[PDB]
Amino acid sequence: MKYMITSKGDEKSDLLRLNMIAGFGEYDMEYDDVEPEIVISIGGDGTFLSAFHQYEERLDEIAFIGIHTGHLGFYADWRPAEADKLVKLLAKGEYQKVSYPLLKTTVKYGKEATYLALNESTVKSSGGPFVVDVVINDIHFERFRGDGLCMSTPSGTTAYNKSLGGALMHPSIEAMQLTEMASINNRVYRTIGSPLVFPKHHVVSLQPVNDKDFQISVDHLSILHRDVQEIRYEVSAKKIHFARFRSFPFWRRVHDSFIED
Amino acid sequence: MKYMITSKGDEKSDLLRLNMIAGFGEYDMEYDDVEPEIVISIGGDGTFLSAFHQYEERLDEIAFIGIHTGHLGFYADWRPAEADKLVKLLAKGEYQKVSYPLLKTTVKYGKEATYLALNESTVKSSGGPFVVDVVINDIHFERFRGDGLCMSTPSGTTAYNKSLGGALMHPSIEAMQLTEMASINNRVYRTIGSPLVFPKHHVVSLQPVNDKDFQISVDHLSILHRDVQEIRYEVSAKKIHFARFRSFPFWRRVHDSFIED
Amino acid sequence: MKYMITSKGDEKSDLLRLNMIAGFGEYDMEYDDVEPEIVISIGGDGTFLSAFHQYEERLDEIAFIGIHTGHLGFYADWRPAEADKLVKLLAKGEYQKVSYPLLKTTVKYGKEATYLALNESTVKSSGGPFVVDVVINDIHFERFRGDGLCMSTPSGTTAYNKSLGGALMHPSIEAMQLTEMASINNRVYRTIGSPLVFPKHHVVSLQPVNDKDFQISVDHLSILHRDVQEIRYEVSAKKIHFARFRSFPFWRRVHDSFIED
Amino acid sequence: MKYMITSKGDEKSDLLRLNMIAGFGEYDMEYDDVEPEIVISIGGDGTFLSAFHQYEERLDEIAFIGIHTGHLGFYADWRPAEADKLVKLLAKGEYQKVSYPLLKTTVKYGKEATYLALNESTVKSSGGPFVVDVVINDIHFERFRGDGLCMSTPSGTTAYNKSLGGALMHPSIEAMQLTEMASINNRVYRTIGSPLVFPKHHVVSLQPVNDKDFQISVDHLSILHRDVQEIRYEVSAKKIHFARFRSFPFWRRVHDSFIED
Ligand SMILES: C#CCCCn1c(Br)nc2c(N)ncnc21
Ligand SMILES: C#CCCCn1c(Br)nc2c(N)ncnc21
Ligand SMILES: C#CCCCn1c(Br)nc2c(N)ncnc21
Ligand SMILES: C#CCCCn1c(Br)nc2c(N)ncnc21
Repeated sequence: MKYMITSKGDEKSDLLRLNMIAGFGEYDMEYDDVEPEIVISIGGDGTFLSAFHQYEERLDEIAFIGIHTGHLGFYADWRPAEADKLVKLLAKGEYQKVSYPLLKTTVKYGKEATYLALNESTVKSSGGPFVVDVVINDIHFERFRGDGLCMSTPSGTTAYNKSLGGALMHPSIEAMQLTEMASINNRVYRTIGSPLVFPKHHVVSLQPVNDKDFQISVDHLSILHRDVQEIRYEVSAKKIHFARFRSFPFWRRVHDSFIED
Repeated sequence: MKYMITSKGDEKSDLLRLNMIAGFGEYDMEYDDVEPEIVISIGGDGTFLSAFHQYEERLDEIAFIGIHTGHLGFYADWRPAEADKLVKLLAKGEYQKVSYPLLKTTVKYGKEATYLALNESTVKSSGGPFVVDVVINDIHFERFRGDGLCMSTPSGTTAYNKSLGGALMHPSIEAMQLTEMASINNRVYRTIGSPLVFPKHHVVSLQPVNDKDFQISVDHLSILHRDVQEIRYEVSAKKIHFARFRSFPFWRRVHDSFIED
Repeated sequence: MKYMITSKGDEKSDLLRLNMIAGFGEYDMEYDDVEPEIVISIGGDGTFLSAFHQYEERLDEIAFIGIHTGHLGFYADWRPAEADKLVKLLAKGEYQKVSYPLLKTTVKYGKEATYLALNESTVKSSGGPFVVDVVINDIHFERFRGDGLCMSTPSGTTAYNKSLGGALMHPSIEAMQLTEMASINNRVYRTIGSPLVFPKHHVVSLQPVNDKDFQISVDHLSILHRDVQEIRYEVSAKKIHFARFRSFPFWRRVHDSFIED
Repeated sequence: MKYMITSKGDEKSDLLRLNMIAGFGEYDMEYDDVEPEIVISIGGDGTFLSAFHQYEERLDEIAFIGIHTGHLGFYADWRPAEADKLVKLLAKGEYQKVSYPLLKTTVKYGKEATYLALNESTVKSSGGPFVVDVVINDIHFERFRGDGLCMSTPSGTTAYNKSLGGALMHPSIEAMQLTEMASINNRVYRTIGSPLVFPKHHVVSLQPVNDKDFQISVDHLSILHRDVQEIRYEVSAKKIHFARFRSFPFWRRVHDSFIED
């Protein structure tokens, strides 16, 4: 079928890409980076993230694969020494697919802008103090003062979510997790402190109190949005699909990355 | 139908219990504490927990209700001023039920003992050092040294789980969460640190390294088990069912208990 | 003697300032905001911080006093209802002085810039990743990857230091405390995680690895420094002196602000 | 002078001890374990702790030395390959001494019992709930509910203190640090959460609310004390003295143990 390969652009990744294309030429496989059904990422998790966002249009028509030419990654989880075996079973088709949930971020102005995130989306202030009211399913939950907030996908919990004390979540759980960044807690102000895990269809809304300008990140991308009226988080109806050629459990992936490998 | 009422045993709880029984006498309602289908708890969450464990036999035949005569609780979430309205709609039946997941704990010796937990189950050492190997779905994940571990139900995440830095989890998520107690982390030993959230059918197994005696707690109950070979945690196939007479969202319950009420 | 009064600029603070000046006119007291020996701050801790930095020149010639017209502050710790009693004992002189330590921050380029901080000084990246090597007393201690670092004075430990998990430190301890912001810890990278408390004469040096542009804050002030070669932290030889008219222990001040008042 | 050597009792430690005694026989050195002025510990930090408590009587008459036959320790910080060079410079005398602060723990009943701790002292409940009022310098600071509390010496901050989120403190700072274990924080109850660092002469007193039986630990030793009226912590007037034969900075010791070695 159709396929494309993105590369980190260093020496080993470009050469591994050319070898897989050459190997792909020995099968009923066509290179098309416009409407591929198999996107192969070569490099790191950042290379995978760029591949994911490049094709966020046709998510339900693509199965992704990540190859790590550096250290092990949670998305680029196949060693380069596995490329030739990868080439063959991709071309013979008839492989299993696994799907991970995604996080929808809606930004509303005084207009609307929506975004899809594979790792997480964060909100910080444009320089001054960051104060927002946190509204869960239309109920006002808390007034947050601090550096910012982070809403994470399940598979995103091993990234920035982990650095803020959030929990690690198996990606088969359709959920999103919200964590705090350096929150102020005293006798006047109060935050929950604990990370919060939300199921499907629960809507978390951030609403400004004074400053209406926020630095909003979605995975690697980060833009200052002006005159923001609301930020809305919820588990996405869309999922990312992976090609599954071997058993590599999420908890083993977590172990190899943090305990020992 | 059949029903029973348990009470904390102070003055207000006993008197509120006698008033509800008297109010119940005005309907087609029979007091039976052997095979009730409605268990009403009056007191605190601890009173509710005792009620839950008293009838862990016929869980799929009981709808629980908690009334708090003290501060608000996550299970005893109906004010005493609501007892008379509670009496009427319980007797007229035709109410909605909601179900929360439970945590199964299997203890194996050199024999087997299983337990059901509504909040959490914890493991500590019998005095000396606590060292266990943590095995997730037969894969060895880590060797834990510290004070102990805690596996929490979703609704249990607001209790002991919360005090250890775990995340708060909406009880509609069929999951369990494992947290660490004062873990040793150095150049020799390594723990994940982060709390871990497990879905249904994932089995977490604790296995001793040297000391085979552990203090194991299940909700309020705590017993020293001797010559333990394995502790096994997994989300239970059984659920606890609540009678639902009004909208009281879990996040509002969390807000009222920790932010302000 | 000479004195000046700074005000937050709202209605109550300006009026309380004019009342104290009028009360001061009944004594041997001269208003001079160029070479005062008593600086009175009216407003919040932020008002006090501006007063401190306005006169960082003649620190060993000034005794500061803070009055809070809002909530209680750690520097503005005298209620407005105490202004008239404040006026009298300030003019009669013969009061006790107490001194708190300060933090010296040296910035070196490819030139040198030094700063004094009453609360803390923080370092973040100019947008990209923040990576620095941490050098303690010329010994390379760690390579830090994360959002940033924070070095706090003793009295500064109740501010930003507290929000990052640092310890609260009695201001009679001549020390500085370094805390981490959302550090990445895996199998490749390693940080201490724990906050570190440094005594007098211990020099902590931050050195860039790739990006040489950092956003450096000193109390309220925050500037992007370009082509930074080194950031150097150490306990200052200068101290800030307070006028002491009553017993108000630091731990009571901490209690009133965080537990209950 | 007089000296003694304690050993962990395995094969290498006993043999290294006999070699040092034999090496000591070639100098003006006498083995006396009753009134030694040089106590040499061979094994781990636990071996050192037993040596410290064995001679807590004549602390101001002893210089301690620790040799690690296992991994590096914060007190047993000299490799076994250094024993013969150790023997010579110990016998030639004329070495430098360094001193670390200690923590005094006073227990009062309805009688008095005092203890000296090199690492830390902890308080937990005898089984039921642990509730104590925390009194700082006679001022009531907080009512603590949780698993327990831990007061740590400076050098003790790398042990249990570190596992609870406390800060690492250079041992030249005459201080003590108090940390919380799994504290309950809600709308009814309030703890500071943050670790607290206390200077010399600040007295921290724990006072029971209901249960008057506590499990109190002092370094390795742990005893259930009955009918406790008060627990009192303060920096000790006594210090432990080390023999200093080389530069081994505390921060390098911290680095080697937690970052890499
Ligand atoms: C090291 C480093 C920087 C972050 C790498 N990274 C990315 Br990108 N996505 C990640 C993920 N989902 N889980 C863990 N790590 C991730
Ligand atoms: C205050 C106090 C002691 C714990 C009360 N408690 C119990 Br019992 N179950 C609880 C729960 N599920 N969520 C929150 N709190 C809970
Ligand atoms: C509320 C709020 C914002 C921070 C106020 N604040 C300032 Br400014 N200095 C502070 C200090 N030293 N200790 C505690 N709080 C402080
Ligand atoms: C590994 C392990 C168990 C604790 C060892 N240990 C002891 Br004993 N005292 C210690 C200390 N002061 N700093 C760090 N570690 C210490």
